[PDB]
Parts: sequence; structure tokens; C-alpha cells
Amino acid sequence: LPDSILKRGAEASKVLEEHLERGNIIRIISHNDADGLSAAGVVARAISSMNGQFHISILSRLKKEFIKKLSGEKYSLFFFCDMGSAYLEEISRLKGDVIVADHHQPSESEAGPHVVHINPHLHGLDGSRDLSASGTAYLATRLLNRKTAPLALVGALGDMQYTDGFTGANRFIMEEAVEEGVLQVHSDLKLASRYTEPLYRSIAYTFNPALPGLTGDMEASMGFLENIGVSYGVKYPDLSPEERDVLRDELTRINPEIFGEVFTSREFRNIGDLSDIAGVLDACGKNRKYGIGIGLCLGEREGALDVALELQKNYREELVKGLAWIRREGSTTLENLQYIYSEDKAFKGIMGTIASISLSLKILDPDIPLLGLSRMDQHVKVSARTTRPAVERGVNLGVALRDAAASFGGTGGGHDIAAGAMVPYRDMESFLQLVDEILGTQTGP
DNA sequence: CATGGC
DNA sequence: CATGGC
Ligand SMILES: [Mn+2]
Ligand SMILES: [Mn+2]
Repeated sequence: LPDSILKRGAEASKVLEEHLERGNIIRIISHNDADGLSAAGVVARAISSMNGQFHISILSRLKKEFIKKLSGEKYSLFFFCDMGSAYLEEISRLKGDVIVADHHQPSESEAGPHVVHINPHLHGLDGSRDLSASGTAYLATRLLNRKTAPLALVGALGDMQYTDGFTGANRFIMEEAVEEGVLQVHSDLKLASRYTEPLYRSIAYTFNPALPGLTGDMEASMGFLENIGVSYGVKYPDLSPEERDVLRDELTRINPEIFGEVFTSREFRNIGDLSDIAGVLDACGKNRKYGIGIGLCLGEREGALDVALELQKNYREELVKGLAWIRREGSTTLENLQYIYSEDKAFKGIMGTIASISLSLKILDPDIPLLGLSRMDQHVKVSARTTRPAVERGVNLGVALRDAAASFGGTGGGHDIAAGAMVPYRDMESFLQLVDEILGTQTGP
């Protein structure tokens, strides 16, 4: 990684260690996903390795009315993880010392003399491929503690930074943890929750990489194992190399991407590999159980874990319901577009996820872009998703959704492979035709 | 009113 | 997925 980001991380490692000398308690503010949670856990474990104290708040968004609330708190150091860049002037106003470890699209109005931004964008690194908020926090706290490098990668996983290998600083952090002896890389089958589920559920719940026929299908995987010589109820670590060699051979036919890198730290032995941990933190976040999530990053392991594993389990049962619905009621196709639609509240928060899983499983044609639609009374939340072939071929959902949404006083955007929009329900039909007419110009002439 | 989710 | 509107 470029020297500047290790310099700037060291600049922020100074500000911390000197407040911990004085006995100051540190304020941590972070985001509520796996990257946010794992980021907070990083700073918290650096802080506990030096007998410091801290006060964590976990929020979904950062609002101005919270940074104003923050300024009468009388804390000497504010450590923002996975949020800040957007609201830099308002955090510059804040008294005392400040650290923003974020990886979002920063403010060119780049404020703060008391403030220490770390953000991989400002060191010509990629903010959605090469380093995560949890990763950036480890750069901020490398000099104090190096045992936290696993959590750094957990955030990177949850936040989808893995194409054929961790790029950039994540690779660097991955390298570094291996040398430290806290992380182990291995090539193995990438099955969901191996230590903790029987083989057939583990194959059923492997949503990424998708397993056509098997993913989200207990009876089929159960079937699949039975008729290939393998005990559907035994745990994956309890197989023998020749039956391991059989499942590997067959699962590789169904999708070769299932064999590849798997990361394990001795702190998470019994729970999961770093992907499974990410999953668990995401489930805690999505149930507003932030103390359970943080608990886990700090080693807490009794009933908290069992609660956390059950949140994962429940969420996975949603996604099967989920892909089972998709499936019963297919997508209605049109010109350069698919779309599916629900008024069921059960699917409002899951729609994008099942949308893109359903393309990986080939249920719905991966070449045609897919618009998940969820009715929120007078508005319709839109989750757009397509394949890598569909982009390298014109399709850009990032712009198209912004164009068409703003047309009807609504609001959309993103990338590229994946966009979101909020649109009036009265307009939905004309909106769906306008995206279709916009994609047609994006691929045709 | 206030906050806190997506 | 852009939020910052609901
Ligand atoms: Mn993040
Ligand atoms: Mn985040």
C-alpha cells in the first residue's frame, strides 16, 4: 500500500496512544453493518490491548443533529468508523481531536486541522475494491495492536470486496496477518457455516457462490448427497479425504467458483471462517442487536453467540422463501428488462439480495437486467441488478435509475452492475417503461 | 416533540 | 448501489 496511507494511519495512531496515556475514554461512532461493526471492534480491541476505556454508538446513518449532540459530550477523542467523509465540515466544527476512518465518496471540501481523515480514495486506492472501513481502522491502529487483522478482513467480506482475490490493502492486511500468525489462508470448499451446520443445510445456505439446484433447497441437496455416496447429516470437517474428494469433484461441476480461498483465525474456530463471521455480524446489525455484534468482536461467546447464530439462521430462512417465491411467480419480461414485484413486507429489506442470487442460480435470465420492486404504500423501492456480461455490453443501472427516478420527482442511483431508486407508486408503470427505453439507448445503436 | 431504521 | 427522504 502507498506510503502516504501508512503515514496517515501512523498520524492517527499517535493521536490515540497519547490520549490513552492521559487516561481519556474514547468515543467510537460506527455503522450498523458487518464493516461498521467490525471497524468498531478493531478500535475497541486496540483500546483494550492498552487498558483504555471507550463508548461505542452504532448508527445506520450519520445525521447533523447527532454531530451537534456530540459536541457537548466532553470527550477528548472522537473515532468515526465507516462514516464521516460526507459531513467533514460539521465534524471539523466539533471540539477536541477527531479521526475519520471512512471509505465513502469524500468531500472535496476536505476540512479539519484537528481532524485526521483516513480514506483510501485520498491515496489513489479504490474505495469499493481495495480497502474497507474496518481495514482503514486497522491502518489507524496497526502500531498498537496487530492481533485485530482478522476483524479487518471480516468487514471487507461483508462489504463485498472479493473478486478472485482481495485487491490492495486488504491483500496487504491479509499478508500481514498471516506473517503475524493470526490468520490462515487455505483453498477449500466455500460452504456456509461448516463448523456449525450439517452438510445438507450448509450446501442449502451457500447463497454465494450460488449452487444451481442446491442453493436454497434442503430436499435437493439432501438428495444430491445421498445419491453421491455422502452422509447428508455429517458436518464438513468430519468427512474423510476420499469423501471430501468426492463432494469437491461434484460441487466443482455445479459451479467451479465454490473451490477457493477460505480464511480462519483461531479466535473464530468453533464459529466460522471470516465469511461466516461477516454473515453473523450482518444479521446482528439488521436486528439492531449491536451489543451482541460488538460482543462477538471482543470475544463474548456464551448465549450471545447462540442468539447471533439464530439471527443468521432466521435471515437465511427468509432468503430461501425468498428464492422459493421467485420461482413460483417468475419475472414478467420486456424489451431490455425483467422486473418482479411484491407488496409483502417480508421481502422489502431482502429484495436486492434475492434479486441477484436468482440471477446467479440462473432462475431468471442473467443477460436481461432485473428490477426488484417493493411497495412502500405511495412509493416503490427499486433494487436493480444484472450480470458482468450485461455491463460489458452497454448496461449501466447507476445513471439510468437516477435519470428516470428524478423524472418523477423520485430519487435513484448507484453503479453500474447494481442500482437503487425510490419512486412514486402512481408512476411505477411509466417509470418501468422509461428505464426500459433508457437501457435500449444504452445497448442497441 | 425526539430518534433511528432503510 | 446515491443518498437523505419516508
Ligand atoms: Mn463499509
Ligand atoms: Mn457500511
